[PDB]
Amino acid sequence: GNLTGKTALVTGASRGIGRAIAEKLGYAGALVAVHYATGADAAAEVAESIEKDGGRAFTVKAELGVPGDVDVLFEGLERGLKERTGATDLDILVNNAGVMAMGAPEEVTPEMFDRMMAVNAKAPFFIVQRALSVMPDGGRIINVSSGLTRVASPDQVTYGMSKGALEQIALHFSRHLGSRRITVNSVAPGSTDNGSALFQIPEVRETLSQLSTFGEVAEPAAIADVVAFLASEDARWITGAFIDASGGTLLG
Amino acid sequence: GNLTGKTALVTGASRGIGRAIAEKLGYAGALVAVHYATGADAAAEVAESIEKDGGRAFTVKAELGVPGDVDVLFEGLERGLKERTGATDLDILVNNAGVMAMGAPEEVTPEMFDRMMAVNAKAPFFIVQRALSVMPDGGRIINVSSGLTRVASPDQVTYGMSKGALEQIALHFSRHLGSRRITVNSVAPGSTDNGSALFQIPEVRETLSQLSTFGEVAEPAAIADVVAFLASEDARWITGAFIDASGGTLLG
Amino acid sequence: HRSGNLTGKTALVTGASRGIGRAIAEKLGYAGALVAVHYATGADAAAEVAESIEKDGGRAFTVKAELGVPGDVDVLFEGLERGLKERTGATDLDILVNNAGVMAMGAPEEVTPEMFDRMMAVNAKAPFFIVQRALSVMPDGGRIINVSSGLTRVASPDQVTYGMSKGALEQIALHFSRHLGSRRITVNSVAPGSTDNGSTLSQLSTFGEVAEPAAIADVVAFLASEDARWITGAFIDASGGTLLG
Amino acid sequence: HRSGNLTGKTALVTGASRGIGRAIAEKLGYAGALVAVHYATGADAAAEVAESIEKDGGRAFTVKAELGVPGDVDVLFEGLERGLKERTGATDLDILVNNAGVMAMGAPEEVTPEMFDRMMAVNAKAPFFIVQRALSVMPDGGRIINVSSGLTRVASPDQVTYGMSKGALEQIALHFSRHLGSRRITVNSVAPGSTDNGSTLSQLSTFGEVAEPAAIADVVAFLASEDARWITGAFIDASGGTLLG
Ligand SMILES: NC(=O)c1ccc[n+]([C@@H]2O[C@H](COP(=O)([O-])OP(=O)(O)OC[C@H]3O[C@@H](n4cnc5c(N)ncnc54)[C@H](OP(=O)(O)O)[C@@H]3O)[C@@H](O)[C@H]2O)c1
Ligand SMILES: NC(=O)c1ccc[n+]([C@@H]2O[C@H](COP(=O)([O-])OP(=O)(O)OC[C@H]3O[C@@H](n4cnc5c(N)ncnc54)[C@H](OP(=O)(O)O)[C@@H]3O)[C@@H](O)[C@H]2O)c1
Ligand SMILES: NC(=O)c1ccc[n+]([C@@H]2O[C@H](COP(=O)([O-])OP(=O)(O)OC[C@H]3O[C@@H](n4cnc5c(N)ncnc54)[C@H](OP(=O)(O)O)[C@@H]3O)[C@@H](O)[C@H]2O)c1
Ligand SMILES: NC(=O)c1ccc[n+]([C@@H]2O[C@H](COP(=O)([O-])OP(=O)(O)OC[C@H]3O[C@@H](n4cnc5c(N)ncnc54)[C@H](OP(=O)(O)O)[C@@H]3O)[C@@H](O)[C@H]2O)c1
Ligand SMILES: C[C@]1(O)CC(=O)c2c(cc(O)c3c2C(=O)c2cccc(O)c2C3=O)C1
Ligand SMILES: C[C@]1(O)CC(=O)c2c(cc(O)c3c2C(=O)c2cccc(O)c2C3=O)C1
Ligand SMILES: C[C@]1(O)CC(=O)c2c(cc(O)c3c2C(=O)c2cccc(O)c2C3=O)C1
Ligand SMILES: C[C@]1(O)CC(=O)c2c(cc(O)c3c2C(=O)c2cccc(O)c2C3=O)C1
Repeated sequence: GNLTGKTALVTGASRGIGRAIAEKLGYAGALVAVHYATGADAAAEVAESIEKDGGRAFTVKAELGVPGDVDVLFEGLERGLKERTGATDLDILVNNAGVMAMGAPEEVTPEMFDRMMAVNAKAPFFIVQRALSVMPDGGRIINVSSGLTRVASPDQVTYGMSKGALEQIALHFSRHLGSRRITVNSVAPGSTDNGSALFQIPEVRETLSQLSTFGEVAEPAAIADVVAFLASEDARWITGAFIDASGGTLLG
Repeated sequence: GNLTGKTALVTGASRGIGRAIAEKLGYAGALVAVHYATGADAAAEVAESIEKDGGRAFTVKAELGVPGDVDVLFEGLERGLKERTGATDLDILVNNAGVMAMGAPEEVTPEMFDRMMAVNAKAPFFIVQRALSVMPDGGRIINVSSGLTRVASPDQVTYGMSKGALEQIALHFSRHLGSRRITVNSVAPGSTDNGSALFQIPEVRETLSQLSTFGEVAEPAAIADVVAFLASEDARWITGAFIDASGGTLLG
Repeated sequence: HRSGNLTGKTALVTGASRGIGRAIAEKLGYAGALVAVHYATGADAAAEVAESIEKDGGRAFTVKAELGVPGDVDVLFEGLERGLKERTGATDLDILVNNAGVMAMGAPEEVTPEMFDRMMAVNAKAPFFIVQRALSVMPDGGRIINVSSGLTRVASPDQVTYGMSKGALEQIALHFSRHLGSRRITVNSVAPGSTDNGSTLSQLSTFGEVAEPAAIADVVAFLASEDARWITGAFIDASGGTLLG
Repeated sequence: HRSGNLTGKTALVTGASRGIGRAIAEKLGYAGALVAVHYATGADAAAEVAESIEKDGGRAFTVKAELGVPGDVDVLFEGLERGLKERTGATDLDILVNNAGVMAMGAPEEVTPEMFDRMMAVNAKAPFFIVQRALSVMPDGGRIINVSSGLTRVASPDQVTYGMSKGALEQIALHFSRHLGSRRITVNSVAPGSTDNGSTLSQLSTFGEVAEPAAIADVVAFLASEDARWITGAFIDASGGTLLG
């Protein structure tokens, strides 16, 4: 219970890595806002499983990448935190929600690009901007990046660009927020089983396993344990940092 | 005349670093498309000075960051290259055009963000995408980044994000384009006198000089000489690389 | 006997008599590891640490070895393998923390070949051979952590040899992580910024303080735990935002 | 006498008898620099390079020095400072290229303390002291370039000591660039990928070839020219897209 008394927002917490992060933070004693876009039943399962194991949670619906998305998010977040704790204080922020798309660089449209950049970099920036008014000293901001910012992959170039824009938040905000003692950091998972049918195809799973020096794709729990650490007092002297959680995928 | 027979596009070539790059490429014997948005007289001065010194140039008007911008750009580029050389071949691409904005991270609007990302990352990506159909083997793509991708500066965070998205192009496209022997690279200038009134204020110029290990802001020619090198056969074994041209500003 | 997440594991922390190494030792011991507290000549300090760990219910002992002299690794592992047998009946080493090291300022014009050999001998060479030797006694799931320095990222003319040595050290995490990947040994570098070991520099951290050794120990303890199982070959910045340009 | 952009400058290229160093020498000489072609024991190769440069209208001579043994730097600068006086009447050294180095594969379990000392002695130590000594005879606007390796970026277990040495070398560009900034000496690292020096590896470059020594020389010649005046402290990737993950 090292996060006892703390509050946390995890975006994209209805499934995958975000679900795992939400479960781990919850288990550590934080009140967790489990955020989602359209996965309402899934978000409620994640919220229940935190409570089931002795913690505290609720869900917040906000479709990111459209106008007024952050407003919707923080209206639901701050209301939920008020009614439950008596304040709007947000101690921990995990920008996890993300979209992925594969395709030849030749076939990328401007619509695809805007969507990618809107969800993966723009929303996170404005979520941080909005979080600054309600985040107490000693707060934590963690952005879930991708190892593809260090590994060339033409089929994922626009995704890559969007994550490279995301990583800049940690660098520039950690300087802004130093005297508030708010740490801002990027976690880069490698290929991670997010429970979607793609990781069931044995040939595809073989290929992705090869990329880690461990010979496996990651379980979401493995990323979640790194995020839990960054959220704790134990990671207080880490800020503006790129954390390689790819299982040795970035070895060249 | 080591670029004799080559063709080149420099975006944002009406002034500043782009003007300098255009002048240096021209001098080396390349036909240069001097690109601009609204600086028509300035672009024509740059085109004349290349001709004046014995080279070949024309200007192309394209306002970037709006729909159909790339179409406008490449309709003018390819027509100009056809009428002058008999082909639409583009040997060299310099994504230079850029917008800069300073302000507290708290005061950034979504409009400001879209503009920043649209001009500084999106346009460059689609310019590259469009350039691939007309670029011969042995071609060159050079993106002008910024040292602020390695130096925290809260007042320039959105600018930073946009350049971090830009740097990803070199990483992912250099893998895509390896077998065509097209090199893709990022140049990061530090603070550079772009001939704008800001570098006239002696207190501001003092501050910016301090940041280089040389104790000076850069002349645009100094960046241009690096770009000329990357454009040549001499830089043929450099691809997917981040070139620090900041005059020792990135030393920590 | 106080139980925690490292209950069952053995650990070697080089240079655990004072400073960062002491904090790492205290921290790993507190998490349940049996901790070999290594030292060159601070036996009194080392015993005080070993005693500190055993008082709070952990388990520890001290090992004497001067590093960067011929025979250094032999003497070190003689004492360690002995202590571990005594206490466990096995030579198994689950956790290796290469923390011991030397620091020296001075104009780069005045650096001598002797000064150079000293720096490399302690800061890079001994760490390599300590790792080489540990492989024979390290079980799968083990942990190797090399305490580097943020000075490999920040230019400091008066500390060029020291930087050189730490840059050589950082390469151990890169190349070994590939080597040990199938044996599940994670190999990482942790880079502290300015830290009050006890002996202007505060202006370097974004926080405007020098670190306390506990702030650094907390990162090392993390890397040593199962929670850090998917981090290997990494450079972990623990400088408190000193590498921000 | 064939004139170019380095007309007026003197240069030292360590290990210029064969391989990358030969290409650098030929290239700097062709650009007008008076080139000291250094070697350990390949005097025939070195003369052939020196002759090659003088035939094409440049200027050169050879210098004998075994590196990584006591006295190495003295012997080196004895020969250089002599050659330069003879030809110019001054000891001025405008350009220093630390290219000489040793390579060795082998299981990391079989690396010996002797093998380690050899690697560091040649690849990092001598380069440091060659730089230290050159400062006394290098005019403002000078150039220092250290030939590193992309192996500092790509994990290779069988080349851990070599990587270590090059990582130590890379630190020279970081710390000296700050030191020399006001004297306008640029200090850079250039990192080749797999290069055919003449003695599967092709699959590493995005181009699917091993480099020719000329491809690397072309980057070094650039760094040595005024065109590279605003690049210092940099790591220059010349691996032909080998560091792409
Ligand atoms: N999976 C990997 O291999 C991998 C590797 C490296 C990094 N990452 C990063 O890790 C993060 C999580 O990805 P994942 O694979 O674990 O999950 P995956 O199933 O996509 O799940 C994505 C989550 O983000 C939410 N989301 C998507 N678009 C949204 C939007 N426009 N507005 C609000 N929420 C939105 C989804 O909510 P709903 O359920 O409501 O649709 C869902 O909870 C992403 O940032 C991804 O880039 C993933
Ligand atoms: N200056 C520095 O200190 C510095 C440092 C590091 C990196 N950089 C980068 O270097 C590049 C050049 O900047 P600078 O300071 O030299 O020039 P600065 O005067 O802004 O000039 C910018 C150029 O980009 C063009 N441009 C701007 N917006 C455009 C748009 N929306 N569509 C088409 N063209 C547009 C401008 O054309 P018009 O004349 O038609 O308006 C102008 O030629 C930028 O990418 C900048 O980020 C600059
Ligand atoms: N201090 C900083 O600001 C800072 C910042 C970044 C990184 N670091 C690194 O953090 C590590 C610990 O730093 P520290 O400041 O805590 O150092 P410290 O206070 O000087 O203590 C160094 C430890 O190393 C041992 N040691 C020194 N030379 C040795 C040798 N030749 N053979 C065996 N042991 C030797 C000492 O043992 P004895 O008690 O017997 O002498 C002592 O336990 C070092 O590697 C240092 O490079 C320090
Ligand atoms: N080859 C690659 O694929 C590759 C890739 C990346 C980086 N590099 C680096 O590129 C540089 C040159 O590589 P290369 O492949 O061209 O090497 P090379 O073919 O083996 O030649 C090495 C040069 O170093 C000299 N040398 C060796 N040991 C010496 C010593 N102890 N003292 C003085 N000189 C010594 C040799 O002189 P003698 O003729 O008298 O023996 C020779 O001129 C090296 O630093 C290497 O690490 C090479
Ligand atoms: C889950 C997925 O559909 C599969 C995938 O292709 C991927 C995706 C997102 C990612 O961030 C990565 C990867 C990835 O492999 C992959 C492989 C190797 C290293 C990586 O960092 C990654 C990724 O970061 C989208
Ligand atoms: C020309 C300007 O109005 C002035 C400026 O603030 C700046 C601008 C753009 C930049 O890319 C940089 C810098 C910069 O200082 C500066 C200072 C120190 C290191 C840098 O890389 C930079 C920049 O890259 C906008
Ligand atoms: C304790 C000390 O005498 C002080 C010091 O100079 C230092 C020392 C060791 C270090 O590892 C660092 C630094 C350091 O400043 C310093 C300043 C700014 C960033 C750093 O990473 C460091 C260091 O890593 C030796
Ligand atoms: C000539 C050689 O015996 C071959 C070799 O193993 C190598 C050698 C020196 C090097 O610097 C490299 C490499 C290298 O592959 C290699 C493979 C992939 C990336 C690299 O940067 C490298 C190297 O830098 C020694």
